[PDB]
Amino acid sequence: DTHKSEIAHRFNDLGEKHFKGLVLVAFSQYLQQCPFEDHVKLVNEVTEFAKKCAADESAENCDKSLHTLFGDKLCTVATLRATYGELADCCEKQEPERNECFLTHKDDHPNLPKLKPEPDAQCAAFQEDPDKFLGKYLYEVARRHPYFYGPELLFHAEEYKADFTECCPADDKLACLIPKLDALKERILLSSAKERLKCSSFQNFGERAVKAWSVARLSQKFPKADFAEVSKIVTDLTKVHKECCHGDLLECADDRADLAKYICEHQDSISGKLKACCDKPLLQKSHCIAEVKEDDLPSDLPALAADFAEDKEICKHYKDAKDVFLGTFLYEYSRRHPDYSVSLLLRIAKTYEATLEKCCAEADPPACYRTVFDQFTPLVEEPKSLVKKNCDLFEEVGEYDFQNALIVRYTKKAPQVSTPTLVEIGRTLGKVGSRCCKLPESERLPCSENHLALALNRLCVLHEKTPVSEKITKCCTDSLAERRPCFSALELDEGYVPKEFKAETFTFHADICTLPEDEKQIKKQSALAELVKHKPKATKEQLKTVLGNFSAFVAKCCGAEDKEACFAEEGPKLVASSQLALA
Ligand SMILES: [Cu+2]
Ligand SMILES: [Cu+2]
Ligand SMILES: [Cu+2]
Ligand SMILES: [Cu+2]
Ligand SMILES: [Cu+2]
Ligand SMILES: [Cu+2]
Ligand code: NA
Ligand code: NA
Repeated sequence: DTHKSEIAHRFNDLGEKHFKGLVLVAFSQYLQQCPFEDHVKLVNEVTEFAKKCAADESAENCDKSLHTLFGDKLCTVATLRATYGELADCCEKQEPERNECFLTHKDDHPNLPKLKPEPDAQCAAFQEDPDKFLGKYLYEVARRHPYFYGPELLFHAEEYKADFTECCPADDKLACLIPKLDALKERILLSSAKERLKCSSFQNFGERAVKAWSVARLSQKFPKADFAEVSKIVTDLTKVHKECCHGDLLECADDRADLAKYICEHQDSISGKLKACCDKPLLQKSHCIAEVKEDDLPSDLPALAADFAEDKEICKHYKDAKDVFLGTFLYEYSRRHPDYSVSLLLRIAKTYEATLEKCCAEADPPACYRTVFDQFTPLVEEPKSLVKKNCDLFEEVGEYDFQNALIVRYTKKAPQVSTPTLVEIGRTLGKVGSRCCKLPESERLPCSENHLALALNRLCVLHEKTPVSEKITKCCTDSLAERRPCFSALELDEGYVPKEFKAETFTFHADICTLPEDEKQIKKQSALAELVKHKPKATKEQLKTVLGNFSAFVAKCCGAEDKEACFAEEGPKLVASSQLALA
């Protein structure tokens, strides 16, 4: 009665509310186009089956694996071949082939309506049926983010509830909601980006990469913990993210809860910053641990030169246990460098490995590997200069212009990429500056590079969907640690052919005057990308000037009596003269 029914076990432990939540998320992520009602009935059916099994675990089919049961359920969906031309071919297969097929078919750019707040109608729908309202939130977010961290989404759904709980009762109801919903959306976009990076590391580089990344990060966050505790947490967390990215949202949640329990049981040994996190409820606790502030450096951190540089038997220790020795190094170097980005630590660790590989084949390895730490100095200075440079730009020109700079920089790197994707990436990269440049200067490098990694991964995911550029492919697939430097190193692609001019691309009309500011920016930034594509060798200062002229023209005509006549008269001349400005 314990080995028998996995679905009963999961139902019992997780409980009905979370069980149904996670199954809704999983179904919304696998079948992103189906209507809400379809998914709700699937969820209810599955829950019913779980409760029957919980009664009699020896009943028929209660023995079957979670994947088999979820996959079967997905395969009983109305109009599958019509809605999803491919996922039905997946339904011909058994597990685990079927699940791999499903995962293959997930869509990272489903191209759905933007989630626009409607305070009146939303509060109404929230009041008449809260469960249906929060379920809809889960569904809408889950399908817009098919790799979103399942329990994390349940946590955000609870924050969404709290927003509507405090705001709907009175007043504008929109001046209460809109800023809170805007903050929630930014947290959603961030959270998705982090989880997608973890899943992408699994997909593209494997579990050893995910472990290394986790070792680095957790060592930084918990420098007091010893290598055994870090290793344990990393093994557990890796398994957690493996199951979540693999689709096992139930295993995902259950192992995530166990890990939080363990961490809070050993918080004294792990970190002083976990106190607050451990006093909170389940979901909130996991959240808090995931985002916990880094603990203060221990006063008894060991000197590393003696064991990792000066020791004469390093080649023996390395040849004996490559993985273990390298892991120890990474733990030790990371815990004492919260001022480094995770990817920087991974590069340093690769350099350490490469130095040992080289030195241990030569006559006198000792004298060779004695200056290993000194090989880290260039790797450190490069990103520090970049961050310093870009923050100097950000603080001079502000987000918009900084974004414009990045949109130019990346369009020259990859002019074959679609204007929407370039705009999206450029704007995300620009937001990095707003997030990181204001922080204490010690935190600017880690903040900047870690968020850059998220944005570049987003670009790499879109590029997997729609491959256009071999340079992007190489940078996206060669080395996870080297991705940001690889991208930074790209110059203008001179094999590119300037896109043939099309006046309507740069032609504006009065409609733009009604848009909110950000959608107006996006229109202008799209034009900018198109300018670069047409004139790849134009300097960023030329493009900045031309875009200024375009911006001024838009502002004038939007303020005009006959806005449309203003556009009709002015636009064509600006369009013609721009070409000449961009030679
Ligand atoms: Cu049993
Ligand atoms: Cu149990
Ligand atoms: Cu599995
Ligand atoms: Cu969170
Ligand atoms: Cu030794
Ligand atoms: Cu017009
Ligand atoms: Na790997
Ligand atoms: Na276009």
